[PDB]
Amino acid sequence: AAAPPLRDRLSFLHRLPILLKGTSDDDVPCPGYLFEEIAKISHESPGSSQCLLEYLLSRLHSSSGHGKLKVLKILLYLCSHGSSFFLLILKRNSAFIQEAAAFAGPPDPLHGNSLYQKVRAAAQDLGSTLFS
Repeated sequence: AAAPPLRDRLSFLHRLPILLKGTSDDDVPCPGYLFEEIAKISHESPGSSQCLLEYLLSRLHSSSGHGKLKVLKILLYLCSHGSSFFLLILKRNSAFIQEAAAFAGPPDPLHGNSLYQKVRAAAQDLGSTLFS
């Protein structure tokens, strides 16, 4: 049984309020205290780590730049504070990090290309830590 144990699916459902607050697709920064909260989720079990990766990679791929930026900051924090297992599985999905480092699109009317720039630099920062 290689999928996350049902018990880990259920415990992760109980952690979704933490994650939803920390990755909302808006310009209000993620509160500092949620980073350690997230790291603790990854240390609960391998199954927890797998559920967490599914959530974060889904948001990274699907969100606007605002949510992508929050996910990338969370992932960089997890490089220093998350479980070794979580890092192993994130490494396996390095294609998503390369994709984020290539995020581009049409300029915003107010902010131009600054959000794209931020997102790409955060993904480069994650890559330099995770891939080195």
